Amino acid sequence: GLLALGTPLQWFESRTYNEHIRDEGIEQLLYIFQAAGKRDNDPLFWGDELEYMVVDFDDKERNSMLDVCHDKILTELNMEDSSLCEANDVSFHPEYGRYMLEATPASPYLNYVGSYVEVNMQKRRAIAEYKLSEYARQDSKNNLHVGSRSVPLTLTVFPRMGCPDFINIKDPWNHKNAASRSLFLPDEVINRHVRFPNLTASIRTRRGEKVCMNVPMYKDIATPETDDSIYDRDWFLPEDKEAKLASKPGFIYMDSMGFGMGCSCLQVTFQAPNINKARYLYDALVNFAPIMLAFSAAAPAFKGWLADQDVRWNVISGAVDDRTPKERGVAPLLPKYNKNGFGGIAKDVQDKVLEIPKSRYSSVDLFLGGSKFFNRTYNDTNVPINEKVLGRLLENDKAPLDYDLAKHFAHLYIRDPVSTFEELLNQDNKTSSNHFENIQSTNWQTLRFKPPTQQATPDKKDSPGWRVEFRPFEVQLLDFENAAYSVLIYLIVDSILTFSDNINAYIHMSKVWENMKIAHHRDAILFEKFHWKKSFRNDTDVETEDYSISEIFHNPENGIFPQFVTPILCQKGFVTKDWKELKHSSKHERLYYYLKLISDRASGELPTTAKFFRNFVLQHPDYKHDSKISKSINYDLLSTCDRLTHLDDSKGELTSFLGAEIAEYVKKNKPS
Ligand SMILES: N[C@@H](CCC(=O)N[C@@H](CS)C(=O)NCC(=O)O)C(=O)O
Repeated sequence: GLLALGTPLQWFESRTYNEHIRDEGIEQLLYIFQAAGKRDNDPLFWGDELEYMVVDFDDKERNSMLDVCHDKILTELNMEDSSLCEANDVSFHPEYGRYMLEATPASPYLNYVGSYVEVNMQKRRAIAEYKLSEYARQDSKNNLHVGSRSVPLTLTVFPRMGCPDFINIKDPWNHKNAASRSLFLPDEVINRHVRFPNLTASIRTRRGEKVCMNVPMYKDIATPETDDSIYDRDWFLPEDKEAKLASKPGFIYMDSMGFGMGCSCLQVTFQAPNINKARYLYDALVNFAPIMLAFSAAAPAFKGWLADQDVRWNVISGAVDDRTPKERGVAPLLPKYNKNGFGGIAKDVQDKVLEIPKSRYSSVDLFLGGSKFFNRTYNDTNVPINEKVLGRLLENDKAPLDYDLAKHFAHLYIRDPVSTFEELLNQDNKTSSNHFENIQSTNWQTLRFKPPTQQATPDKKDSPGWRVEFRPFEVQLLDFENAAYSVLIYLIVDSILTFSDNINAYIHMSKVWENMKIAHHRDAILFEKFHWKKSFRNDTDVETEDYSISEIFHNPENGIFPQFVTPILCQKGFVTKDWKELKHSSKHERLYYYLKLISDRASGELPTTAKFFRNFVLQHPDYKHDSKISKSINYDLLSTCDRLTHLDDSKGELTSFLGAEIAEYVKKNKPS
């Protein structure tokens, strides 16, 4: 569906409600516990979300741009084409990008659904393409977008974001971009739902400096010493003068929310049998996140530069980092504007400000605990909390919480609201969870623990229960890939839920955070090592050693395959002892190829999308050995991507990306 309409409050106007919003949200959370805390036997309903970028291929000029003009597609698919969607069990939603689409199945899958995930993804893609060709026909007859061809591509990152000629709008700088005030992204990159410009404005104002994300540059033989795309400008104060102080030699400089939230990923949500199992699951997935981040890398470039990392994560992390310099333990870049480092924080609350170590978009901070292997000492990192929120979740007449669970909520609640409508200031806290969602939904982490609504009382069997979202996977080009990774997480989750008495996955959170930095490094999948529990079938044992991705997927003692995937496939009867027996299964041949794709990438036999893009740029005739992605490199790159997305081996590129065996396999067999 669409986000329903409202008037956003600008930050200066909204900040005087921070405490009102937090208070009432907590009350709502208490009502939700009171009402749904006792749900049980909830079934394993689950679903993926994909995010797409509509690219306008201008073949005559050899230029691929983001198409910021067919954005009505999201309204049409939710009005007069909504019946197309439902008949097809798909659903479409807006995302940050004006050029982005988000789409999910219309109903959750129930337990194992084989190839249906891929089938449902393809339908999402076909309905998008269909709508695009309808616009192409209308456009033609009104002489609009001549020589343009729009295609939706599931790219993690647009390699030419905020570079010249990257959006299909003539002369986008002939007016100002008051929302982001970016040097590089005109505000037309932003979806027109008021929420998105608003979040963009509030975070910038609250911070009192532009968001800033410095990404190490790939260091090739002729690479400039600095990011020579930086220029000086005079539209905005303090912002146009920040760049020279915020940038750093040998780093791509990014300065706007759309560089981050203008990226795409694959997200998967699961419903646990009840809250306790949801905690158990969420805790167990914590260290899988850095690992699947590295394993799925798809983002080797930003703002036109080959980067020295392969994932989006830290970029999205900085793109919505509302921490004032005081909050980050640092001097403002421009002290006469950012007054004492408190940016836009109210004068009457500066005394209560905290040094906070991590962006509101960052890895899980705390295990929730509550299961037999948990021990509070595994939460061994710096996690500031809202003491007031802790107190009240601890001591209240609706649903008093255990201290570990109270601490998680208390940590999420150290942030202010960054987007609030005036209509909605006063809600009925027994029926509404909108204020809790304000803060829940703007703490973006590697997982999300999702309480349900106050309507989900245990007798409502069909309501959503307690859920866990697995958020780190970079999105891939092919529906085949994205289905594989969706099923991978599915099997891992099912393994975790079926074997809960036996699987102890606890490790010290600090190792996980370290894992999150390693997962960024260029070619991490191919040689880096990550702290990984040495055994799972083992009460009290929280020892790790350092293992490559290959070992992490394949070690008998503690690998993803022999300890998660294979065991659940045995017990469901898909195989008698090994995941590879599936090559010969009648019912399950496709599951073998998903797993083989996963196994082969985890061991370096086949390349990540990030790798394949890095190679392509490096081996391009026009590449100038300087790390720059030209209009023309970007065009062929995305043309390749387009063919790949479509299983088109006419140039041997699918065979080069997937290898012969999988390439033939997917060309010769549609999902059913
Ligand atoms: N594109 C993001 C995931 C999607 C996301 O976090 N979207 C933001 C956009 S502001 C959001 O909060 N979406 C839900 C909403 O806007 O209500 C990623 O790769 O992590």
